[PDB]
Amino acid sequence: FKDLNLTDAQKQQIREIMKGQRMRPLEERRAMHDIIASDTFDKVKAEAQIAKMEEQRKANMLAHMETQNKIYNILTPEQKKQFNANFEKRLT
Ligand SMILES: [Cl-]
Ligand SMILES: [Cl-]
Ligand SMILES: [Zn+2]
Ligand SMILES: [Zn+2]
Ligand SMILES: [Zn+2]
Ligand SMILES: [Zn+2]
Repeated sequence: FKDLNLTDAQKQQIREIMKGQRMRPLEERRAMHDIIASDTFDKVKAEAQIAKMEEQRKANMLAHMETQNKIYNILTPEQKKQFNANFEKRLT
């Protein structure tokens, strides 16, 4: 919870970080839908969908971690302590 006292130069540095981180769900939700609404459950078809979802997850996590890392490294040492304490309290 950005209680980090962000500097105005930090506020805009972050805004520029998000537009870049330092980039096939609909394709994914669609395939999920077709698995759920089928008369039967086909395990091998589901496993192929789960594998396809790992691709997208990989891209999304990489982008999310690199972004959060870029933000961490614009912080002052006191602000990094608060970032780190906040991290302990969030789940995502
Ligand atoms: Cl859908
Ligand atoms: Cl942690
Ligand atoms: Zn649908
Ligand atoms: Zn039927
Ligand atoms: Zn931790
Ligand atoms: Zn996160």
